[PDB]
Amino acid sequence: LELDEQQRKRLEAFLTQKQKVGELKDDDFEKISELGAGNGGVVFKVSHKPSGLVMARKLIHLEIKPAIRNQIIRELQVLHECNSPYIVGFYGAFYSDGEISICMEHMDGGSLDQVLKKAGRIPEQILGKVSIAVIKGLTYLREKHKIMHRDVKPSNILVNSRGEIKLCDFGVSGQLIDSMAGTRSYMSPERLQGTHYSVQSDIWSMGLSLVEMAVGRYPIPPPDAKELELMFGCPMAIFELLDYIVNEPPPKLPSGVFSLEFQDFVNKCLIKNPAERADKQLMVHAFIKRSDAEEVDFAGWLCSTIGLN
Ligand SMILES: O=c1[nH]ccc2cc(O[C@H]3CCNC3)c(Cl)cc12
Repeated sequence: LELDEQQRKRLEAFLTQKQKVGELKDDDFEKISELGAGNGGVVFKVSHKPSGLVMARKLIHLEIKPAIRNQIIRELQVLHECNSPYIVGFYGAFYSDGEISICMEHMDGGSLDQVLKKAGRIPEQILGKVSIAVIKGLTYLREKHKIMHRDVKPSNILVNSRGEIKLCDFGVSGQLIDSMAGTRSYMSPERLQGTHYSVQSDIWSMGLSLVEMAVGRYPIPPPDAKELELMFGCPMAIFELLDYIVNEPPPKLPSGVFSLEFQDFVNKCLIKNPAERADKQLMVHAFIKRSDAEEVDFAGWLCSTIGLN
């Protein structure tokens, strides 16, 4: 988890800005626009009027007694300790007139589910950079805070015009989840069977997210030989889909379109047995080592694709 000079400096400049804000209050915010929704909430792009800082404000509507909300706010304080170039910045949390507010760093490229809608499909070299950021974010959360994400999916991966890729919406408050109490289509087979689940279930979710972004479609059930012929040249109810994840072979990338290293990488993420599934091993996988040495202009690709500007 060692940082380069540029990463260390950006992290230092975020904390210095954060120290100037102080106590977050409802009336100190002006709504600019809506960014997205949401695991039981809506996210707005806001102006924090006293400090002049543009933030992303997540609003969760919850009607509960003062007892429960005071514990939720104290449980969200753990987010002030998460400082990584792969984890979205956190400003603070508060409660006001029936709703919890989570204030965080604004990512101007939005989430990868929105980038995927625009782009159609994301190239392999760009997915290499996304894979590194997700592995490094998951490593940080586990090593420094003994927590796992539990909800890896394209909508929980944020991107910006500086070429940064960061994870958001990892559950840290037990009381907040209980009071509420999202899709289960990215959950590993062992999680859907209520069995033994570790950080291995997040690796499955990553592999699944990568296949979806590479092909430009949620990958279950697999596309037919004619669907792939349309795409590259070369309905299912949620309960049926969850049964398919548990009982059928895992999805895979089509061949002769992606490199064998990218194919091998997603196959190792998507092995149904959590013990056979790769863990440290992903960081030294051929696809990851090749992608780390590649000089990919992610910010450039992103700005051109979504029209950022
Ligand atoms: O700029 C952001 N910073 C922090 C958080 C955040 C969350 C966002 O969308 C939620 C709603 C859908 N999935 C994640 C979106 Cl679209 C943007 C941000």
